[PDB]
Amino acid sequence: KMYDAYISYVNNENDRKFVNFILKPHLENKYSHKLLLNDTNILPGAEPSAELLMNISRCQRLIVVLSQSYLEQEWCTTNFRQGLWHLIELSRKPIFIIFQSQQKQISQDISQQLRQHQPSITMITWGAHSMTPSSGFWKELALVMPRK
Repeated sequence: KMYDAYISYVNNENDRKFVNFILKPHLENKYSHKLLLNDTNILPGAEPSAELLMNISRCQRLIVVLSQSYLEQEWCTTNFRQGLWHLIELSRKPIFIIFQSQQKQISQDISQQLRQHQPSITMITWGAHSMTPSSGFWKELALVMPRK
């Protein structure tokens, strides 16, 4: 049992529907990946949860749907850098989906930590132009997932 990615998101109706109606079926039906996913907190107290540790140990990638709603979780607001260090240590290059429409809403701290850690992470931006099958979003995400 080896999955291609664990997808971490938050219990937001927009985020839930984007994951379940767009991201997950595209990965599963086109690129035919095996995915685990959950809207649990992966870093209670900015330390890996037991569930994260299990899932990392059985998944080849970590995808985080890093919306403004996601970034309202406790570890994001008080120690995003430590959380990011844990994800880098556990998943080598964690993948962060970020929404271009929210880039102004993202705190300066978060944005600076993301840029700071660019060599250790993969940041893929989802914009208005990204849904179309030919978009750069789907190209980069196929490129960073396990090849089939």
